[PDB]
Amino acid sequence: MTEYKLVVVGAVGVGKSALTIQLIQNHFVDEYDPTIEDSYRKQVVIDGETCLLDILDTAGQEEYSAMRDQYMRTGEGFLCVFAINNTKSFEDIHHYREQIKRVKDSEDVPMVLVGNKSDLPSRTVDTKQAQDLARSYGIPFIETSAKTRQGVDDAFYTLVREIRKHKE
Ligand SMILES: CN(C)C(=O)c1cc2cccc(F)c2o1
Repeated sequence: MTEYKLVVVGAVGVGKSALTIQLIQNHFVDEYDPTIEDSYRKQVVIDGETCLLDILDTAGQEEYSAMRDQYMRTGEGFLCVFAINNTKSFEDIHHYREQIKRVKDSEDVPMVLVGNKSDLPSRTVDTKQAQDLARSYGIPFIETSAKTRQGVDDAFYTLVREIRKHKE
């Protein structure tokens, strides 16, 4: 039962903890609440491998400046959660990558690209754009709706896979 450090990254309004609450107790909150530091643990069987998920929710606001390259190193897998509602959240992911790369001390890294708010008719960015960008970094793109839990399960298992494939 291995514990993988899973940390989510994104902006305010995307719903990073939405995926976690949907997995822990399986509940979706309507009233968006800005989270600062929350830890979620649950025993899940990954492809037959019973593991313990040690997920940590990070702040979506750029408050921490000279304090990010501290706990960001302990993070194993990062969840690039963006929203198709606003392209701003899409470009925000880029900054996180640049930061993560310096913290990982390597060019390559096992990560996944997930597009939230896929169930909303407010599509500012298209699938091809996300797929195109994902192909450059060699990361898989999965559509994820936190409103009805669409693609969340798939994305979760795919992420853990990338981590295990990276080592084994
Ligand atoms: C109960 N949890 C989540 C921890 O003690 C932990 C710490 C931590 C730091 C960076 C990234 C992570 F995923 C992390 O998990």
